[PDB]
Amino acid sequence: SGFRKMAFPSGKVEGCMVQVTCGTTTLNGLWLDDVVYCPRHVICTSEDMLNPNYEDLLIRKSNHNFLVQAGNVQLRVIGHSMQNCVLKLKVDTANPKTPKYKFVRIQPGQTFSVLACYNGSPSGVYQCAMRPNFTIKGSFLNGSCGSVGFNIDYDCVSFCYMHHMELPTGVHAGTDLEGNFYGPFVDRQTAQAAGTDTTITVNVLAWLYAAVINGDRWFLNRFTTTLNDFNLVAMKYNYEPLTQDHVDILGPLSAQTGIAVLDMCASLKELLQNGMNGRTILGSALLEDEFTPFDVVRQC
Amino acid sequence: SGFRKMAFPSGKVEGCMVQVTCGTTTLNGLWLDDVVYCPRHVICNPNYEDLLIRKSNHNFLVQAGNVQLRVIGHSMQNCVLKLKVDTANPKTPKYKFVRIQPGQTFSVLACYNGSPSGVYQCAMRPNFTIKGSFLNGSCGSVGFNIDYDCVSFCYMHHMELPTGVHAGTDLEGNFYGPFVDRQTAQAAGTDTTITVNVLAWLYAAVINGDRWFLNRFTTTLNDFNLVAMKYNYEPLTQDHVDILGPLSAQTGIAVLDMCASLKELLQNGMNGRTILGSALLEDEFTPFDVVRQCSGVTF
Ligand SMILES: CO[C@@]1(C(=O)Nc2cncc3ccc(NS(C)(=O)=O)cc23)CCOc2ccc(Cl)cc21
Ligand SMILES: CO[C@@]1(C(=O)Nc2cncc3ccc(NS(C)(=O)=O)cc23)CCOc2ccc(Cl)cc21
Ligand SMILES: [Cl-]
Ligand SMILES: [Cl-]
Repeated sequence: SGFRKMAFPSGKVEGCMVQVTCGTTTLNGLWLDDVVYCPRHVICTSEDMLNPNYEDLLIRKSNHNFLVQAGNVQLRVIGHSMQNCVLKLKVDTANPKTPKYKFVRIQPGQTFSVLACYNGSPSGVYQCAMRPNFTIKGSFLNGSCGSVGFNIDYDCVSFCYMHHMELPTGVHAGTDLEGNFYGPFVDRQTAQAAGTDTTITVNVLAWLYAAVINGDRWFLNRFTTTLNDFNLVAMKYNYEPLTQDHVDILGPLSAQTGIAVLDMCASLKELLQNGMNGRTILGSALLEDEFTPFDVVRQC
Repeated sequence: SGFRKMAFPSGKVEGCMVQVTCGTTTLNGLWLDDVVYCPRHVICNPNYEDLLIRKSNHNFLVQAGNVQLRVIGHSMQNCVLKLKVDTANPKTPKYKFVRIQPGQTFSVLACYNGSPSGVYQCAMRPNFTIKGSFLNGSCGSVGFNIDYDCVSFCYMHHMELPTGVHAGTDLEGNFYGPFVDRQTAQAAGTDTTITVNVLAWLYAAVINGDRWFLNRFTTTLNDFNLVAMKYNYEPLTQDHVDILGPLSAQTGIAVLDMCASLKELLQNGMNGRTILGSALLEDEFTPFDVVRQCSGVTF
């Protein structure tokens, strides 16, 4: 029993964290086999950030301009290339601690663990979700760039995020491990802002099914709803549209609890209308949207 | 910016998790040097000295990854079983066994069959239970803090209470709380809110730019404790006020000035507003957790 925001064990990722320095800029890198992956803005100064020409800044660099430190050991850079917004530094030593891994690009609503690091040293691990507006509500101070997001299934680490920047509202933006940003963001200090964020509906429903599995049914009602009527109501509360794919994905949780997806939708409609009336659901006074259907099945 | 419930990196502890099987019971063990520590109920009104004397070393099967460790000795220390093995753990980190106080926080590496599945942050409640996330097979999972390169082990999971909360021991086998390792009618006592932690979380909210709850008022320690007692909040001591000193100096909000803000939140609610994305007052971040997360301390 119990339901917590749970992160994956971070050990396999801790053994990949290195410090990357170029000039006066120091950030984190991910060392897998003989390559160190890091944000390409490590080659920029503060002035360069307004309109940097990364190809022009990179051509002026040689291998020995990049200092890579793994623990108390200096790695030698023997090659470098840029792939989108990621810099790939070829080193002379393969990481003996390289886990079994994949690079995966995730969709909004998906969750992952973040290993926050400073100077190539891990400081903490937390769980979060890719928001519908493609930002993440993380906890990152200056120097955390290059910290990574991941999931672990079986013995395989799936890297899905690399941290690049903090937006003016305090939220964070980054890329997949191929250096493609999530969202309409650029690694430029131009006027950028997070779009209006919405609640991840399929995740709130999964969390309501987790509450039922743990013995809480106070919020259920005798009503049902059509998918279209549910969406017309939910959009009025800034909730993401619920698609047929979402209904299909909730199938297993519906079968385990005996409550139809559209009946759980009717319960959500009523919670949005009434609030909690001094009550909590799984120890929370707000409707939680950072647990996916997959996370609920895994933890419960 | 940002404030998350953050756990310590679990790598140093992952390298110590093993599977312990005795008869039909399988749980988790902690392998440090040549000893495996696990709950003594793995041998199970039990008489543990009588149940243990009937066991031989080969009755305990210890699995570290895909390798069987051979048990060469066994002894009991309070509610923990210590299994001497032939191989010292080459991944043994620098460590200490520490007993924590209610209100203190720690990371839990939840394990099943000696395999870590997740890491989360929690606090030892004033009633000595922990609000964890544990299923059958999680016994022997451990709680810890990391300071510098040293792992301080503070908790080992033993059981779940009827309200869904959890009970366990320190690594010397002494239970936290009035609990026993037997199937008997046991219940969590009435819990209270950890006041010093709620104040630390209010200082974290101010540091991150949330100030709507601040007011022009201050209070005295005695008046605040009369209010705290009414709302099932733990008494705030002079030690708590001293511990909040650094956060008070950084934000310019005196501890009894923040107590006056907390009194207003307790008497009037939040009025549709939130603090760090929460509609409840959070008490599972200590003053040290707030300082550590708002400064980026590494391990
Ligand atoms: C070079 O990193 C930038 C950045 O967003 N860094 C950060 C990432 N995470 C957390 C942070 C917390 C605080 C902070 N403060 S400050 C005064 O801006 O240095 C910066 C952070 C600095 C600001 O401009 C940009 C513009 C684009 C890009 Cl892709 C990166 C950055
Ligand atoms: C032997 O383990 C006991 C136990 O509390 N285990 C658990 C620990 N954590 C999480 C759990 C979640 C669910 C669960 N379900 S069950 C198997 O139907 O009891 C048990 C859990 C269950 C029997 O009563 C006792 C009596 C004393 C002791 Cl110290 C332990 C236990
Ligand atoms: Cl995805
Ligand atoms: Cl409140």
